[PDB]
Amino acid sequence: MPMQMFMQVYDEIQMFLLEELELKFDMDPNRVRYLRKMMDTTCLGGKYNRGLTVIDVAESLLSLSGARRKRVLHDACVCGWMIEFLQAHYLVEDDIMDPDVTVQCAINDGLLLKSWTHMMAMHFFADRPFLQDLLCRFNRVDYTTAVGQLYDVTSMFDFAEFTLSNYKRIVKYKTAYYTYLLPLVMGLIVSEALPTVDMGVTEELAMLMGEYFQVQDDVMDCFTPPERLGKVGTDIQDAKCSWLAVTFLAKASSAQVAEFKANYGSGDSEKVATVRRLYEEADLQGDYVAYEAAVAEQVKELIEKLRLCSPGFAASVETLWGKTY
Amino acid sequence: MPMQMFMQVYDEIQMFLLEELELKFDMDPNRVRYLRKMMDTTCLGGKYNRGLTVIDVAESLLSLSGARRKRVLHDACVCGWMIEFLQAHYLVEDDIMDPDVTVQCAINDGLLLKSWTHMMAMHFFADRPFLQDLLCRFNRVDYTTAVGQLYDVTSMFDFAEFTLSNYKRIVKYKTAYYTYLLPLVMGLIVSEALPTVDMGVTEELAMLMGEYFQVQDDVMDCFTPPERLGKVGTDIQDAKCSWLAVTFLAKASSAQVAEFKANYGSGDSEKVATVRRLYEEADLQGDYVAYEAAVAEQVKELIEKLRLCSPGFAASVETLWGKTY
Ligand SMILES: CCc1cccc(N)n1
Ligand SMILES: CCc1cccc(N)n1
Repeated sequence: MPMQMFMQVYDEIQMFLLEELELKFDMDPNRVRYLRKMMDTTCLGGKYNRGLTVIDVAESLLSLSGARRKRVLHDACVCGWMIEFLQAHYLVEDDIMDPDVTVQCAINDGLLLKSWTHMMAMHFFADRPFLQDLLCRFNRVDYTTAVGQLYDVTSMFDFAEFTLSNYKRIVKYKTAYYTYLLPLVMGLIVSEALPTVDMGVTEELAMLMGEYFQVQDDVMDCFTPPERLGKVGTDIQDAKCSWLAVTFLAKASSAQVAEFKANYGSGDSEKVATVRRLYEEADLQGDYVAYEAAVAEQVKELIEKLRLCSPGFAASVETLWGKTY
Repeated sequence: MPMQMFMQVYDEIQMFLLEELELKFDMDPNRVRYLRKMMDTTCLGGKYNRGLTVIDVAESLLSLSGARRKRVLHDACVCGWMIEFLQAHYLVEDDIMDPDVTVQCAINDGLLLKSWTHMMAMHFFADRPFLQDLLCRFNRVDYTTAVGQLYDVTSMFDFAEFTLSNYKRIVKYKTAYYTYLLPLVMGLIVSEALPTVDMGVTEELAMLMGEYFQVQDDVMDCFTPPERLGKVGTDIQDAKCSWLAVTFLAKASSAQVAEFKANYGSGDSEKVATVRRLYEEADLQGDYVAYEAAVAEQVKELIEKLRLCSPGFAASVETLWGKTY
C-alpha cells in the first residue's frame, strides 16, 4: 500500500508537469516524450527510502495525533517525490563531474529536476498554509547540501582536515540533512505537528544516522568486492576524507603515516592495495564494529527522549533507523 | 546614485551570506575567502542591466504613485542582485558545457549561486507580504529559462524547427522572460503596484524587446569581427537556430538551401565563409534593418497603451528599451 500509493502519486505528478509544459510552455510532443523518459530514468529505480520516509511519518501522526487523512497522505507523497526529484537532481550533477550535446542535456536535466520540485510544490500545495515554510526549509536544506559538497570536494585542498570532527561536518551537511532530517521534517509539516517535536533531538538523531550510514559505506567501499558492493570502490584513488582515513591517521606510527601519504590518492592498483594493507594491519575493521556500536547506542537512547513528548513520531524514526541498521 | 547604491547593497548581501556560512554553517575562513572571490568573479563585472532595471522601475512608482521610500529602494536592490546572481548562475553553467576538481567546483559554484538567490530573499524579505509570491514568480521564470535552454540546445535535433515562430519560442523562454519580464515584474512587487499594470502588454513588450535584442545579437555574431564583438562568433559552427538561418531558408533557392545545409554546422573556416557568403548574396543585412524597424514600431506603440493606465511604469520601460535600442 505505501509503495503502491507512492507510485500512483508519481503518475499524477508526472502527468501534471508534462501537461503543463504542453499547455502553458508550448512544448512539442517529441520533447514531452523525451522529458517523460528522462524523468523515469533519473527518478525511478532507486529504493525510495527518502520519499517513503515522509509517508511513514505522516501515517503515524494521523493515527496517533475524516477527510483530513486522505489529504495529509497525499501531501506526504508529493513531499516524498520532492526529495526523490531532488536526489535525482544531485545524481545528475554527479554524472557531469565524472558542441557536446549530451553534456548540454545533462546540465539541462539537472536544472529541470530541481525546478520540478518547486513546480510540483507550488501546485499541489497552492492553498496549503505551509507552502511558504515548506519551500524555505526545502531550499535551506538544498543550500546546506551544496555547502556539504564544498566541504567534501575540498577535503584535500586548501591531510590537515582529515579529522573526525571535519568528517562529521562533511556527513552532516552533504548527506544527513537532506537524507534523514528533511524527510522527517516534511512528514511533520504535512501532518501539521511540526512544533510538537523536539527539533534538537531530531536533528541530533539525523546526524548520527547519517554518520552511521557513511562509516558503513566507507568501509564497504574499501573492502566489499565490486560485484557485492554494486560498484567499484574508488575512495582511495579519489583520496576521499573517509572514516578509514581519519581513523588510520590517529593510530598509525610516524612511518605508516608517511607510507600512507605516499600511497593515498593514486590510481596505481598496488598503491591502493598498499593502503588496504595498511588498513588491515591497523585492525580498522575491528574499530569499525566498535565505533558503529557506540553510535547505535546513542541512536537507541535519543529515540526514547523523543518518545516522551512525541510518542508516535518516534515509531517512524525507529523504522527509518532500521533501514540503516 | 543608482549604481552606487546598487554596489552598496552588494556589500551588504555578500556580508550576510558569508557571515551566515561562518556562524551557522561552520565554514572555515579559507573557504569563506574562497567564496568571496568566487562571488565577485561571477556576479561583478557585467553591465548590471537586469539589476538596475528593477531599481529604475521602483523609483518611478514611488515618485509617481516617507520611510516607505527607503525600504522599497532597498528591496529593489536585493531583487536586482537576485537576478544578477541568477545570471551568474546561468553563465557558470555555460562554462561547464564548453577526479577533476575544477569542474567539481564549477558545478558547486552553480548550485551555490542559485541557492544564494533564495537565501538573500528569505532574509531581506522575511517579513515582506510578497515573499511567497516573489519566490514563486522567480522560480517559475527560472524554470521557464531551463525550458528555453532545452528548445535552443535541441533546435537541430529530434532544419524542420528552423522557423520564425520557433525562433521566437526560443527567445521568449530562454532570454526574454528572465532578462526583460522578470526585472520589470520585480520592480512592481517591491513597489506593491503589481495589479495596477497591464500584464498582457508588459509580457508582449518583454518578448518583443528580447526578440529585438536577439536578432541584433545574431547578426553581430556573424558579421561583427571578433575584436569589435568582444568574442568569436560561433553560431554557424554551432549550427544555431539564429535569425539569419531562418530568414535565409525562406528566401533562398532550392540549390542555395542545399549548399546551406551542406555548409552549415561545420568548423571548416571556408564552409563558415561559404555560409557568410550565402548570407551576403541574400541581402540579409538589408532585411535585418527592416525587420528590426518593424519590431521597434511595435515597441513604441505598446508602451503608449501601457501609459494610459500605468503612466509612471511606462517611463522605465522606455529606459529599458533604450538600452536595447
Ligand atoms: C551534486 C553533489 C552531490 C551532493 C549531495 C549528494 C550527491 N549525490 N551529490
Ligand atoms: C545554462 C543555460 C543558459 C540559460 C539562459 C542563459 C544562459 N546564459 N545560459
